[PDB]
This record gives sequence, C-alpha cells and structure tokens, in this order.
Amino acid sequence: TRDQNGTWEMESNENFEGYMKALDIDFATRKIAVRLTQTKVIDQDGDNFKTKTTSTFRNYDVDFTVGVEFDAYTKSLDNRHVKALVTWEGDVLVCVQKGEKENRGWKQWIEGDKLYLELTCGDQVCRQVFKKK
Amino acid sequence: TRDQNGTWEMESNENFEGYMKALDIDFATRKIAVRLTQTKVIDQDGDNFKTKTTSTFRNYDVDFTVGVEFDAYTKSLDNRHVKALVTWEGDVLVCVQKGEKENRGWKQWIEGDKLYLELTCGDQVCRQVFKKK
Repeated sequence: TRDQNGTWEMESNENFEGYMKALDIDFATRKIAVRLTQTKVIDQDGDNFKTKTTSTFRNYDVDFTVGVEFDAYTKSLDNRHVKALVTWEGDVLVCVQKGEKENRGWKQWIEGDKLYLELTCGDQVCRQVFKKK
Repeated sequence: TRDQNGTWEMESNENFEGYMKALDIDFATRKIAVRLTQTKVIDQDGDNFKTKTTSTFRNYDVDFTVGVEFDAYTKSLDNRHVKALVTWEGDVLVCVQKGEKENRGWKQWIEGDKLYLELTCGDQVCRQVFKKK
C-alpha cells in the first residue's frame, strides 16, 4: 500500500547517533536526541503529504508519601541526590529538597482547573502553570 | 482541596532558564530544554502520590507533493538547506535531499501495522520503525 495515513508511534530507532554524527550535530543535542521517542502524524491525499513530527521523552516517575522523607535523584534535571520531604501547608504541597544546593524546593497547588508548581533554587524561582485536561 | 488528581498540561513555564542555570545545567542544554512543554499525570491516594511527567518537543511540520521539488531547512536536525524531491519507487516513498552532504535522503514505506523510515547521510543509515497509535 501507498497509504501512509495515520498517527505513528516510534518503536525502534537504530543508529540515530551515527546519522546525527554524519550531520555534524553537536554532542549536547545528540545526547538528548538519542533518548527521544517520536510520534509522526501523516495526512496524505494521493500525492499530497502533510506530516507533523513530535519528539517526546519520559521523565522518571516521582512517587512519594507526604510526611516521609525520601532519597531522590533529579535525573530529569541536574542529576543530583537530594533528601526530599513533602508536607502539606493547607492544601499546598510543600517540598524541601535537602542537598548540595542551598534553598532548593518546590510547592504545588490547585486553583480552579489549574495546577501551579513553583520550583526554587537559590535566588531563582520557576513558576509553572498547568491546565486540567 | 488536597486533591491533585488528574492529567495536567503545561500552559506556561516562567523563568525555566534561570532556574536551570541555578541548577548548573549547561547553556546548550538549557537552549534545547526551554523548547519543551510538559504533561503531568498525578495519581493520588490520600497522602500517597505517584507522578508521571512527560516532556515534549514540537518539531518540524513538513508538507510536500510527490514529484514537486521544494527547498527546506532541516531545522529539527542540522539546520542545513536542502533541495528535496520525493518520488515513488513501488510502494516506497523516496526523498533525495540535494545539498552539502553527499548521499543524503530518506525512504519511507508501510509493511502491515508498521511504518519504516530509513534516513541516510554519507555512509550512515538510520532505520526507524513506527507502529499505529
């Protein structure tokens, strides 16, 4: 069949590294790219093609119990070891990440159909907002 | 409430770069990472949390008509200009990307449940296999 229509999910990717190296793609990009899984959406009408390609990688599951300190390795970010303790302040989830970096933690709360996550390290605060799907 | 269950899709990510810089993540990695958006799935049972975060790049829309030449930049890869021509060879969609790199192109075809994509540059071949979502 010539019918390539569909939403296609990558199951195998062999020698992406060698291909990217032949394109002189820099190491920082390759180190990330080799870890990615792709979704390709193809809309095809005869010889007319529209393709939409999206790269995703799965962050490492984070499981915890409020009130119980746990060891965590921040592999999705800086890959450091922290001792995390999550507690409630009202209905706000508050985490202190004890470790090498000073003043490191986060807090997470809901307002309406939105989730807010503020991450802090030192004098820097990142505010993330999510919408419920 | 103290109920954060749900699938949460990122709407905004303020000062992600500054926070990553405070965590000593390198500039090249930061410049890639700020292009990401996240989906966060939270399964909460009382004070027990299981969280699953997925980061996604949006790449490269590519549209073309078989048999019609088109200039493009390979923005999701090395960002080089190629003049591409896609033709059919049997059921195989064949693309030659004329440009600075020798023997550059790709081939895409369907076998049953699966889409095959072979990328070539020079003496390097990358084979990708996708399955329907």
